[PDB]
Amino acid sequence: MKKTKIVCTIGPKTESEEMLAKMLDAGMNVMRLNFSHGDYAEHGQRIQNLRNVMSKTGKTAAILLDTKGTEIRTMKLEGGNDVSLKAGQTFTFTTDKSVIGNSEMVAVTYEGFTTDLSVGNTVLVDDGLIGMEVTAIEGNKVICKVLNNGDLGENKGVNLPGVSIALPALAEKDKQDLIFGCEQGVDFVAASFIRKRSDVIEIREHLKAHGGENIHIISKIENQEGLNNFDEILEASDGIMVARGDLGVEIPVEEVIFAQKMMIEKCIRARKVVITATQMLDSMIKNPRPTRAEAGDVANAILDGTDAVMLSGESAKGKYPLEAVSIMATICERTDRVMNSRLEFNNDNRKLRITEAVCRGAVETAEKLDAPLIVVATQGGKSARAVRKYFPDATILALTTNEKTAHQLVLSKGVVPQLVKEITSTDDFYRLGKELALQSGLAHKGDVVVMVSGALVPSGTTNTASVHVL
Amino acid sequence: MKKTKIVCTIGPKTESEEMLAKMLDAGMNVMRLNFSHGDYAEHGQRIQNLRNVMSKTGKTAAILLDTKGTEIRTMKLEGGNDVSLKAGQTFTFTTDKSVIGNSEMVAVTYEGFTTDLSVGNTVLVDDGLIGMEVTAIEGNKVICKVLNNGDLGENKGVNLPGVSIALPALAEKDKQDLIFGCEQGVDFVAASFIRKRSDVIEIREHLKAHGGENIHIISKIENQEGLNNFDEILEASDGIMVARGDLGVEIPVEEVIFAQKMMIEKCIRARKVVITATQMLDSMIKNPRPTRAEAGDVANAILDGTDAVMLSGESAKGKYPLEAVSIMATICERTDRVMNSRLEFNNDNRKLRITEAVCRGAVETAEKLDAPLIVVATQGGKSARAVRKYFPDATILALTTNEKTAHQLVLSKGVVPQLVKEITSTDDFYRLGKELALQSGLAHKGDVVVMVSGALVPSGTTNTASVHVL
Amino acid sequence: MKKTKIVCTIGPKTESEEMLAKMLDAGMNVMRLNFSHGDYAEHGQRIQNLRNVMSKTGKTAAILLDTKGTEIRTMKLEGGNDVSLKAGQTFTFTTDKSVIGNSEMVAVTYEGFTTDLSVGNTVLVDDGLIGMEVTAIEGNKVICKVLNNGDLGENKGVNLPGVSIALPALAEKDKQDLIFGCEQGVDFVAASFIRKRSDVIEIREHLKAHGGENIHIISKIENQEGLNNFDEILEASDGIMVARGDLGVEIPVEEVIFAQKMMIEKCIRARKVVITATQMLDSMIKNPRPTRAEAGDVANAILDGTDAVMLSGESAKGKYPLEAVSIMATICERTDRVMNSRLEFNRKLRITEAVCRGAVETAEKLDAPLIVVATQGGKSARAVRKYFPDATILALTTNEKTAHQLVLSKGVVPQLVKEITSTDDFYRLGKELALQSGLAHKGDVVVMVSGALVPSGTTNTASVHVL
Amino acid sequence: MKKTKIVCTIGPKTESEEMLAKMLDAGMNVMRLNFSHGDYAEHGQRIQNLRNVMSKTGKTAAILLDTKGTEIRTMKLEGGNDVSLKAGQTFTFTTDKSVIGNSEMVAVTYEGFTTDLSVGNTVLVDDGLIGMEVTAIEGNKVICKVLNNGDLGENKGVNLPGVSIALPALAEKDKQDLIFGCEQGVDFVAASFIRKRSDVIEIREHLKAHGGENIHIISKIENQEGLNNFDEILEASDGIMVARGDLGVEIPVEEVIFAQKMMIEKCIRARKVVITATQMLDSMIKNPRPTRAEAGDVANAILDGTDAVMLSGESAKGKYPLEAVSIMATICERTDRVMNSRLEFNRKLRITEAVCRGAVETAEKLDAPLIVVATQGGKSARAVRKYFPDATILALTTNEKTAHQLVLSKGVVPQLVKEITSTDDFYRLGKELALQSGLAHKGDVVVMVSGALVPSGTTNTASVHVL
Repeated sequence: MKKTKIVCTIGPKTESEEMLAKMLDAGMNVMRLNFSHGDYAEHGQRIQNLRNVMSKTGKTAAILLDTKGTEIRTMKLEGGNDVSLKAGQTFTFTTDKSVIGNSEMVAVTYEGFTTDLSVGNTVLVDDGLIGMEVTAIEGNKVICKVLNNGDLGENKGVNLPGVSIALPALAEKDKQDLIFGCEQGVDFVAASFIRKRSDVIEIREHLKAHGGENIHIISKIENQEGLNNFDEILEASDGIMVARGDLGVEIPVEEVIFAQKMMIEKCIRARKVVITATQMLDSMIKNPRPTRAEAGDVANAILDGTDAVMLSGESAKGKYPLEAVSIMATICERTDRVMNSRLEFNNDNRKLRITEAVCRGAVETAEKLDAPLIVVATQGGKSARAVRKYFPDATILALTTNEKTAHQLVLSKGVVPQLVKEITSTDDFYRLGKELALQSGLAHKGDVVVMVSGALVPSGTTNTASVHVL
Repeated sequence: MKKTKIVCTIGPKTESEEMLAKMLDAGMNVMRLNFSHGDYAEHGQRIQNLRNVMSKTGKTAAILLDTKGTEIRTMKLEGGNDVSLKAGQTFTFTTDKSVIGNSEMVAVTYEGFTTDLSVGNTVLVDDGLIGMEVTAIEGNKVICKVLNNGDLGENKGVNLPGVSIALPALAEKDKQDLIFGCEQGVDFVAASFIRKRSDVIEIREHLKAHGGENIHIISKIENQEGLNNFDEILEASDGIMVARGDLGVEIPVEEVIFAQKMMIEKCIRARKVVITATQMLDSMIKNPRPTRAEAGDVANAILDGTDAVMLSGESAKGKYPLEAVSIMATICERTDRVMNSRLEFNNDNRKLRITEAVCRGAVETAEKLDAPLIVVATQGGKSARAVRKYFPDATILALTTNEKTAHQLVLSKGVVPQLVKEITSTDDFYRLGKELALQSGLAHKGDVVVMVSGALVPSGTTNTASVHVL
Repeated sequence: MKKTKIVCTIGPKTESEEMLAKMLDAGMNVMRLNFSHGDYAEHGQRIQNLRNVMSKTGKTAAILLDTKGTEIRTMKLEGGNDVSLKAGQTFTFTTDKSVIGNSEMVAVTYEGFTTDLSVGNTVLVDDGLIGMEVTAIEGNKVICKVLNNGDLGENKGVNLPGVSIALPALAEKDKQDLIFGCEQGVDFVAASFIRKRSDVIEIREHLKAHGGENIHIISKIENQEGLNNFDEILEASDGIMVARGDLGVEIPVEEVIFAQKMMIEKCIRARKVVITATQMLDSMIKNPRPTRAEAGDVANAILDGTDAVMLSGESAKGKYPLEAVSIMATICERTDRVMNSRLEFNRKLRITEAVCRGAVETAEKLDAPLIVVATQGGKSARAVRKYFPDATILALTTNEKTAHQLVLSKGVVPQLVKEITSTDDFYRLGKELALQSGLAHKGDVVVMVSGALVPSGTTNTASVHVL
Repeated sequence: MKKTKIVCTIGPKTESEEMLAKMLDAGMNVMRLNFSHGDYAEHGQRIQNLRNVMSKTGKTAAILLDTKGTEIRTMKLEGGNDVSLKAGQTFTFTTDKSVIGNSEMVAVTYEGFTTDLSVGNTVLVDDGLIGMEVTAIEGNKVICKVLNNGDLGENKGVNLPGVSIALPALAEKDKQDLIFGCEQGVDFVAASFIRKRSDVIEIREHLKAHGGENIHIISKIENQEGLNNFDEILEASDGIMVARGDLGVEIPVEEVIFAQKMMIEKCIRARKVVITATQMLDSMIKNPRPTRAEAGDVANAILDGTDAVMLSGESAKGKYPLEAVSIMATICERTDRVMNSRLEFNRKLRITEAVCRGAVETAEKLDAPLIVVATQGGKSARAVRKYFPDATILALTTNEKTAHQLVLSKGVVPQLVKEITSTDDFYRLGKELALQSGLAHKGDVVVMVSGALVPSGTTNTASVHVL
């Protein structure tokens, strides 16, 4: 079976209980709700449909709420008509949202546009189709010189590479959506356009105010500012979503693949989930099979070491959602099959030298004894994520009494969570883990299993490794 | 400077001496002539233009002739009009080339169509857009059942995965083109649609009949048959071109990226050049910059270990040839920069244990002494290709008296060839190599260089490694 | 503190309770009783004296009974006088024990002498001083030609290298001595002149028949036959004593140091205790300090990897017994100090080796001063010791015999405990006793090794705790 | 064939040409002349006899001159009679060489005795048999308290461990003996009782002043002061002789074996020859075979990595000189056989070490029986030997002094050649001589190491050839 996990964005074609059951059969592990669209009734109904399928089938899945976030965009044009911009011309942006634009000027949604920019900065419009350079800033207007020919339409994205943008983390709509997430008991929140660590902290404080302290925050890295502040963002987050397509608008095109590899590697070292997203199998919105290029790009993200890959439009609004999940699962299985363990220590936190020494040792022992299974006891999921860091060949069966942890571990590479009533002692954990190893069908009589847990320590440390024959 | 080499297909927009000089400045190393188009006068003029630029500037480059090759294609339709094929319908192919097709039947160019196929085989038309299954074969007709809906146009490619096709290696036009290559003294021949080792042997015998015995044959792997026979094809060839897009028509889409990685790895182990080709920066035929996906795919082929990457339409007929070469060179430099040496022995030929032990040792010694340069003496190029196998950080300065070898080494990763008058002894090689190391500007006073050669042995063995301070 | 263990042969000068207490303070770990001499009353009194000291002081030690065994020796000469043998002369051995010898003939103690020998075999007399070659065998006489000049005295050792000797494993005296060992509850039996596997099995069956099935057998390798059959002897034994001096009589002198190194390495690999013995500090029988050569020889046996070193006459009858133990302990501590772990890796014991090797590797990566093992039969403690950990091994057991036997294993500190009811209870108790032992302090890492939900004989669990 | 080299001290029983030829056949590589005894006529005749044998047979050997050096000794007693010293008594040393000693006072040979000592220092007499402590120093007398009982005889060694002795490096006799060494063109000088770096420099300057600048200096480490200054002594020397017996008198006995191991390892790392000496096979002065202990001690010094082992009285005056060399060669061959290469890696010599280490690694990956080196001063041959190659080193040189000196280096077979005009000529000639040597045959791989377009002192080229 595959180890890499699949996040599927759910929309009208895939929201039914029948479709969700088939999505899970095809390899879906996590349902993404994109709050860029839909009202609370639709999203609530999607949550309920998945939970009904989970209850009926006994399958497990996680729910991830994805925030709309905040960006800069152009606004309206005369008669809604495109205007042709000529390289070398003057063109002006204004913060006055009432102004209707034309070939000479257009309004933007961000009032700080004049504050954050400076003469000489470069302004990008419509996913970097049109580049301009600021030549003057006066009152509510940013005067620019156009660099390349291009056609301007309405409501196009604006990108400011090399500039810090003082946009708040959460709009009012994002705050209400987060409260909805806490009321619904979602497992993850993915935050769009995370630019700096204070953005993550301000989401964390909102969730803690509404009973979501146990919800994991996945920061979406989508622009140059987020990439520059990656290390502080990761430290403050529970995980990362690499949004390759958005990032490629703002950084040099030859850097994008190295930004992805660097972010994935740091997430693995931090024992924090990483999702690779955007431009995965987009061609399958319209086509029943993907391109060679798409399949290769996905497989290379898996070889980079991603925990999970994500479908967006392919599953939300596309014509071939089940085909997209099936082929994605096929790529996952084909690629996972040829990956090896990474038994280097990679330990940077002295406070976790014990956990890392024991978990690394447990994977090395599993591999030398051909153990098909590592059984972990976990309360918060740390021990399972600490084992996964070394990319074991063995499947990780994670036993927990914490329902939230069981759901969240669905996103971690090669982890099979199992909710259990209780574990009263180390010896009881061995007894139960051997029974459930056999019941899971992931191991059989005579197989070696390695069992990992914390003994006479509180949650957050793993200090014990034990080898059993089933 | 980059190490990965760039093959550029030259066409009307890039054939002038002025353009060729700018192509070389931008990072072009090898000129590809695609004999699918153009007459002998055009190709002869392109060869002469490059050689004039080489003589005037003293820059070096190689010339690669790419054969049209042999394939199966459909033919004409009624009124030249597309017909819509419906899944589950009957559809017939005929070998009678005079028949004009319609929604029920079409002719194919291959007379062996009825011989090589069998009931139950799958037939693919137009880069696998329409799939069919053979239901009967009678006389000159292959009767099929259509599997998916699709529109059929005229002159579309036919693919027969899981079938061996008895097509000759060379058409009559290919034979004349090869003779032209020998008369022009081209450095490489790239052979399209190589299916088995006998195809390579039959090209080798044609070249040896026209004074082209020293021309290197690059086999193009473009279909399932060539991939299945890869090992025998490589053994008979001097190098490989991985044509990813063509291969993806016939094998499962999740296998393509592993076919590429496997072929590249085997070429490296065999000390034979490998080119990664097709679907590289195709978007730049129309756009002045490539996509994130394209840049990532190219970089991953370099991290796989390709000697060279190839531009096709981007340089031959596209609107932004110099932009395409520039960004390709930028991706090469960015990616080469972070690759490490591969100091594993990987020696499978007992007849070359000495060459591999000395060359591997020389790279290890270069890396431990921070030598920026490995100077190799070579007659046929083997010693330079044997050093390159270990991906040295150092540049390889390859000294030779053989003009053909000097040109061919332009395609090998990280090799800078230099034609010299003579080398009369090992000590004379050290004297000259130190002078030329300094003259090349690749090393300076006080730098360590490692110098590799064959002493008291004939061509084809490398047995000596020597460490000098400039 | 040293890790290598010291075996001391106890005799008249070292048998008092006062002396035994000082021997233990000086570094004695195991008492050897040499049953070549002394009666049951003397040996019983030495056992009683040591157990009194152990009870009074709470110090621990092991008791090893060393059998006399059987050998071939010449017998009496006319008027007790030496005779000079001339190279090239005829000389005859007879099995008739009544014959009084002379320059032409002497009797031997072994009746099978005529049976086991053949024309052309080599006979060695008096630690190989006189060599001869068999030229004929007739009735009860082995007729020989003398090879080198020498003087023959009375009661000299006879060696037949390259010949198998059909001497029983145990003489009747050895059988009675082993029964005494069982009566006394000794921890080890060292069997002299082990020649082959059947010898070990005969001892194992004899001990089992007299309630000594838990007594460990240390096979003494002293001759060429024992060395040739080493692999099967080790497999049947619980440990080995390398008797270098005796072995040097029968094999080429340049081979002796490699026989020692080979036997030690194989004992380590088998997780079986090995003692290096004979010619250790012999000069200290008469001198208050040893020679340079003796100190180097002892240190090299430790660097070879021996669990223990052994004093013979130096401690049993010598004039400087306490000095000999003190300098031996000093050599042990100086040499143990600079030795490193050996972390290189029976399909039946792949689990035990994987866990114990991993435990030592983890201990060293975390600078753990202590590995705490739970053990019933001592296997788990011996499995950890195989990798020469820097850390001390605190071995917790409820088995009194095991606690004593682990005294001989390198770097092992045994501690008898009332019980261990669960894996978590083992961690609780092991951390308490780690602190109580003074071998580790608050904040130190300890690695704790045990068998969970498996019977004795397998070690499957490793756990890391901060004290 | 063995790789470890054998130094033999030549005396009356081994000085004849007939004996020397048999010594070389038995495995002697280097002749030691001990200038503690004998006059220039005797030593000159031994040199002449060896060079005659070398000329007649074509065998090669090196000549090492060993200086007497300077030490402190007691002097005469009244009537030549021993006196018994009682622990706790007063006992006085005087620098007045005319005083005849008794149970209360004795003279010493060293006039600086009162200068170098201080109240509280320790004085050792007769190989440390009698210890004393300085209680006062007045004029020409050092007043002491005796620590242990002992009998004092005449002319006994005095040791002052933990004190620096201001004895000159060379006595006047040593200076004349070194001039003799220069006259005779000896290959090595071994300097007794080297205490510090200035001693080595004084010898180096003395040899340079008498045409001996090409003579290699082997510093003898025999006491505590020399051992403390070892690093600077090695740096100034061409090699080291580890005199274990003498060193055992002044440092704690458990340290001697580690001083040996440390000095050998540092000599290897410095690419400088090391000799292990004293207490090697001493029992063979009287016996036709050595002891188990002696054989093991010699083998462990070889496993430590010594270039050479040395016979003293065993070859100079003993009753079994040929037997001693034969068994020593047997130990060498048996021990060298099982040793492995050490392929682990001065910024000025990074190139030489990278090429020579690589050459040994390549030789072993291709099963090359032979590494052929071109050398002027011997550095390149010694640089390859540092990695303990399995292959024999055939060292081609035009320097006669170098050819002789390489006889002392482990596993090196030197061969004098007329000339080497180029790198390609070196390969041509080396392949011919590889075949002629009988050390390699048609189809064998050889690795050939040399300096190309660099002066002496750097090795930069490695080349692989099939014979």
